[PDB]
Amino acid sequence: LPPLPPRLARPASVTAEANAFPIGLKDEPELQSQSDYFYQWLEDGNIGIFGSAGYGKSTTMMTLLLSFAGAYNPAQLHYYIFDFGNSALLPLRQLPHTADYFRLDDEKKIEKFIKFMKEEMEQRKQRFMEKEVSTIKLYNALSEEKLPIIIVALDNFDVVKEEMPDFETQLIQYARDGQSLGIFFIMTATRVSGIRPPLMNNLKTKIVHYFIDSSEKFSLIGRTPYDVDPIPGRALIKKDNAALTQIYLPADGEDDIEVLENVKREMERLKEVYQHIPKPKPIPMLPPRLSMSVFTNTYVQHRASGFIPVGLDEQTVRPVAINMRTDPHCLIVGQSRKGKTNVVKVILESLLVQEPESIGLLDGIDRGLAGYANRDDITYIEAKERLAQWLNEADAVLQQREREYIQAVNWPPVVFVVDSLLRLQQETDSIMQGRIANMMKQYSHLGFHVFVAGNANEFVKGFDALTAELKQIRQAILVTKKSEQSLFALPFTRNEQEIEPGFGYFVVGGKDQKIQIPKVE
Ligand SMILES: Nc1ncnc2c1ncn2[C@@H]1O[C@H](COP(=O)(O)OP(=O)(O)OP(=O)(O)O)[C@@H](O)[C@H]1O
Ligand SMILES: Nc1ncnc2c1ncn2[C@@H]1O[C@H](COP(=O)(O)OP(=O)(O)OP(=O)(O)O)[C@@H](O)[C@H]1O
Ligand SMILES: [Mg+2]
Repeated sequence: LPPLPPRLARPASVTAEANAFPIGLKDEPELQSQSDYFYQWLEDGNIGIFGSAGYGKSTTMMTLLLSFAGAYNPAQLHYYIFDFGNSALLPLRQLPHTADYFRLDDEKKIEKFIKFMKEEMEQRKQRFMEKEVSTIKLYNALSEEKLPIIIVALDNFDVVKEEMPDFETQLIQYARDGQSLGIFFIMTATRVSGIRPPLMNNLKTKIVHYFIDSSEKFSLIGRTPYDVDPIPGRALIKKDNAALTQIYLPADGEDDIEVLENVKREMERLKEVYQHIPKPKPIPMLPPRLSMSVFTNTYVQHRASGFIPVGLDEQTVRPVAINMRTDPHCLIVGQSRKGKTNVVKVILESLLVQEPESIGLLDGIDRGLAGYANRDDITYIEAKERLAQWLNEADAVLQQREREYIQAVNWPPVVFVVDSLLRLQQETDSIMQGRIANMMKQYSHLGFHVFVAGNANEFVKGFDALTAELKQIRQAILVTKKSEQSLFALPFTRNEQEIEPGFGYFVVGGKDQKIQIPKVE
């Protein structure tokens, strides 16, 4: 009955850790008056915002998230924003509470969010079982280290309804089994046609703005005595009953820009208040680019001997390393212009800092490792007689080590690096290829390591002893598809992506892992 104004600004956030938020001015016919509509924290559950274009769906979302942010710090509240419209939730990306920001085409990013949520819900259910509780409200009441509330904010659900099936199933899980774990879901939507019942029924609070066709309103909420006028912000908010309400604006302002300017100021203020509070981490993602300098410093946390860091795990964004103690040898398998020489550089850079006794470097055709020559540990090999000298010199040391081993108790690395296997078998005979193969099965435990790079066909072409010995090596770095090499039997599909310089596969023990290889320069 009482006339509702067209524009109202929300009250100032003046209650730390509030349990109720004024989101709009509602008509209360039972009193024939007006008062704030208070959304109950946790209890009122997930929020579904509906209405036609231009009637305040995204505006309501902004008022909610900014209100919650004023009461809780980024350690208590985490935002995951899915902006599947026209960047309506883009400003909120600067909120300290915003853990990550997702877009409609962020396919890799979204799939990793799903992985995180599945694990996070698992961990939370396991933390509850220890405290013998079933609610985060109970857990955070009996715990020293409290769990942060997670909110999945999704704008424009219309694109999920059709274009993204696998992602919708997860959203249904979040809405159905999320409240108890501390995970809540707020979403806007225009067309309510294909919103499944297990999602709609888990949207306890429904904020329904004006619809051009009254049919959609009847689908969301039941029959009502009152209807909403075509006024932006005007809505029927149903939880138990529908209350005619004018939703509050995100901030003060006589027009849109003035409001948006004040919103930006408020977010700067929250940034000042919560400055001493740690902000949530984003979903573990691989960097756009990766240099050896960056990889060595900010990623390699542990620099232990006998371990060779070769790249970043795609899934965990953590460095995978070669265990020289359990896998003394390694193959660099790849294709034309894929990253073979660069991987060799990574191994060499990982060496030279572990105090090797000697490093025999047999460069390839292009001479792309001539810069590593003349170093105080590297024996750059060009000629055939020079190679024979290094092998026989390595033979002497490894033989004495065998005599030092028999004498005393149960080694600094003696390393033989081959940038090109094709070039090796082009400047040597099948007899010397047997000598190298012999040293591998005789001195492997005495600190002798080999690293041979080359294209996939180079490892399967030969019938010689060296080829036979190399195809028994279980550890490898693949700068090629798993479906384009005959050395290792690895699971794959036709839909596996193509490899490009900067990526590859870390292979050991019959298992593999997509890795990001740093660029050495
Ligand atoms: N609670 C409100 N009070 C006053 N005006 C509002 C309110 N909500 C929205 N408006 C007005 O409506 C305009 C657009 O609203 P909004 O973009 O939030 O609707 P929408 O449904 O999210 O739009 P679309 O979905 O078509 O992108 C704003 O410029 C604003 O002036
Ligand atoms: N890890 C990497 N990240 C980014 N770019 C790379 C990486 N590795 C190689 N490249 C680029 O690939 C190009 C070819 O170098 P690369 O050593 O990878 O080829 P290759 O494996 O030696 O091929 P071939 O042995 O057939 O000559 C170089 O210009 C280099 O810039
Ligand atoms: Mg090369």
